Amino acid sequence: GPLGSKIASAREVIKRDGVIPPEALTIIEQRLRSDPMFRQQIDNVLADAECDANRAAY
Amino acid sequence: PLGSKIASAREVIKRDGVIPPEALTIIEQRLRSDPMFRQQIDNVLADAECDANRAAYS
Repeated sequence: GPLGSKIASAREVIKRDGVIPPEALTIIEQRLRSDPMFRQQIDNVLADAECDANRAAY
Repeated sequence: PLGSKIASAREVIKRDGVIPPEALTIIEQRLRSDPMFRQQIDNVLADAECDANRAAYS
């Protein structure tokens, strides 16, 4: 339906431009609250970044 | 510094399940650099699209 079509187009922005538009962000945030595995996944992505950054000089 | 900014954003995600702008930056860089994470994000959206297109009356 029309809402599914809008989600499909948001998927294309991610696929073609590597940008997460607002509607996609909110879906991803809902997923953080409804999927313990994905919640862990996202924490892992950020943890990878943090651990490297914490021990950096600059 | 980048480390403690990331750490604070991880806590926001854990507590509230919303993604601060500074964490979104990191997430976008990850999906631009990591084919599997890019597809994992698409899978989240694909499920939302599929659900939005559920059988329904009009």
